[PDB]
Amino acid sequence: AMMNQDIEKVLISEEQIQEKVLELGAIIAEDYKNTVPLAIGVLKGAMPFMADLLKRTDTYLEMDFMAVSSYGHSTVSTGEVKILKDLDTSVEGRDILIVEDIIDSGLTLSYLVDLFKYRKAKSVKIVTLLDKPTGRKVDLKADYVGFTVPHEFVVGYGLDYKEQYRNLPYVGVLKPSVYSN
Amino acid sequence: AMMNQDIEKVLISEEQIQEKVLELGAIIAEDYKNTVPLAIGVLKGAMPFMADLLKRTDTYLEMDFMAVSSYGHSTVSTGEVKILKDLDTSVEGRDILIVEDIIDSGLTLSYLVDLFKYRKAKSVKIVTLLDKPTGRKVDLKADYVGFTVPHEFVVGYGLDYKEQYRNLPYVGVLKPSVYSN
Amino acid sequence: AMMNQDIEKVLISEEQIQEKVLELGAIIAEDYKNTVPLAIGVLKGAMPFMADLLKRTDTYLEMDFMAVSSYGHSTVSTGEVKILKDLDTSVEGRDILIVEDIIDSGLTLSYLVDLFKYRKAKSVKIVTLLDKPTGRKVDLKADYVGFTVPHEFVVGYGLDYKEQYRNLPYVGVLKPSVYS
Amino acid sequence: AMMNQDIEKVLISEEQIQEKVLELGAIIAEDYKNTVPLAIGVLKGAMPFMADLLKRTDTYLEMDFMAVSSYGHSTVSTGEVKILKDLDTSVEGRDILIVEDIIDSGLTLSYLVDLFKYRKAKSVKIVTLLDKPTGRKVDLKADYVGFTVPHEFVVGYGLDYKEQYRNLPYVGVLKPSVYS
Repeated sequence: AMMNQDIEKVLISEEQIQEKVLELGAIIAEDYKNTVPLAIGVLKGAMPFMADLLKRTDTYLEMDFMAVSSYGHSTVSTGEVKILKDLDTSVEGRDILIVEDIIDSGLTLSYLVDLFKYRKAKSVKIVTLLDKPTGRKVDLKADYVGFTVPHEFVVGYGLDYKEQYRNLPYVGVLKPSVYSN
Repeated sequence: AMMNQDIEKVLISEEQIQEKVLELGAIIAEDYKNTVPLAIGVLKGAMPFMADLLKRTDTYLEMDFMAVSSYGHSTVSTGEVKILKDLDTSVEGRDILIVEDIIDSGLTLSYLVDLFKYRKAKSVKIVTLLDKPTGRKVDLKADYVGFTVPHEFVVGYGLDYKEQYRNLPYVGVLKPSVYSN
Repeated sequence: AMMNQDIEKVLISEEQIQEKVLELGAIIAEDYKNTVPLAIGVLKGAMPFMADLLKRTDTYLEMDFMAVSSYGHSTVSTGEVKILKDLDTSVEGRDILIVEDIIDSGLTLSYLVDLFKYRKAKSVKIVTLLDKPTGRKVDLKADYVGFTVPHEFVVGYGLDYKEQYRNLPYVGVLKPSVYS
Repeated sequence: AMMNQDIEKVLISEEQIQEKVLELGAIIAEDYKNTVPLAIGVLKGAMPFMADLLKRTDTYLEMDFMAVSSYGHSTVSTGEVKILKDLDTSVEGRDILIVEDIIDSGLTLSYLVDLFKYRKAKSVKIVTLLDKPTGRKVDLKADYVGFTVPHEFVVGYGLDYKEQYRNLPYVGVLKPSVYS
């Protein structure tokens, strides 16, 4: 109730998230019943969603994580990013499931998707909590989507504003007074 | 593919975890009243606990993550580990909170604690879900402890056996038959 | 105990190496006269050759380095490796010159070449000091080659055996008694 | 358009460097004859000096490298840096020799030195080609030094301006027109 002061609107409630997580986890568990997928999230934003989704995914799976950084101009036009932490294990022959917080332009995510394909993954799919198709600067459709949202000015449940608000249990929109700081 | 069938005992149930998470989160929010701490998790095991704990910690805070790997013999004796992913931001002058899944020998965690102190952190504290004090090979006491356990043969809620079972919503103990595989 | 006592014979002497780096540097300086290329070395073995080669290439260029680790089976069969140190700058649109100590199997090197192509490099070329065509496990030809050699268990000038001998100023054949 | 056009003066010729490098190699070879040291370079500037120095050090040794990034304020005030590539092996008990191109403020080098001590290195020593001891922002004395130099804006032999000039075989003073 302390950080809710700064939230103008609760876009996706905790109750909604946990309901959708249960639905998606069961779907994913059924689709991957015949393989042991490698579920990977990109730090930092996807961590809260990845924790909830996977522990409601009742099937055998492995986890891993990547960390990336922007190259600046090149990242905004092509999605190319600097690998700060590569996967612990090889991608070849694995069924990859990328767990993402939001897809807006989709440039960086497309860059990583096709990188894993270059590394000869058996398959690559995406489950994203939020989808903003309005902002696509490349053709990328997620295979599982939690909620479609109109804009990217969202915080909470992993999403930050200047590294804060990631620890909200829901997705919200900040009061404009926050952007003045 | 219900994973419960491999579990011999639910050591710490999901209900217990969420109960303890609410307790700790409120204690931590009060203790870090007058600062913006940097909450740090070491991949991979602390990810589910860090997600739950921080979203029940009603205060301003920043998140970050580290990745480390064993050097072999040296890691088992001194706790020295290879840094694969360093913190995104500097440690100097920050109040560091390390979120851990379990403390057993405590060597690697003690190595990281005194590394942050070498990097001139203002303070360094530890919250761990599980504590196995009978395994200490070094003097190290966590400042926040979820539960005390007798041994380290546990899986679930981030903890793995051969990279599996991290996605259980609870902490359990495997049937011996799975050790035979 | 000295390192030369472990060398059976010299394959390429220091003098011959410096003659070759002088030749290669002049060619590279000519081919890259109208661009600022990104000369990339993969640690650790390419470091001695990359140092000597580039200070004999009288032209504007920039350096960078990558560090990688093996994934085990995938690395030995497809060349896929774990990136520990990615380039400090974006590959898009750059003329990449990979500086290599030796091309034997060529798997990992080919993986990195087509990785830079996936990252939309303007061009990707390789200069290697040594070339063992007999070792290939993938089709890969260097653009600049110092020496083509038959199979010998060589060390020196960046090439190691168990992390030692990299600091020899020449390339020598290791005594079989060392690597039984 | 050639690089020497941008050089106002040659501060340390290639001949001078190699004579001193030869001299440093023999001292280090003697001092470390009874141990296998871990020679560490921090990318990228130390690479040309490290290559020449180590191939003039006739003794058994291993090489490794570290890659670091600046954190901004903390780096220029305490030397704390972001580890991108850590060492490939444990520091505990090793005799560490850090090969450096130049020590000016010494902040980051001092941070890494005491990091290796915290990691229980048996010994940590430094060999630098150049030393500006008047630029120190921390008490740091190099164990081996090539040339002691006043305050100049130098490039070459690993030292860059905006990632260029690293491949000069000599150390030169950059024309003021260039960097302005």
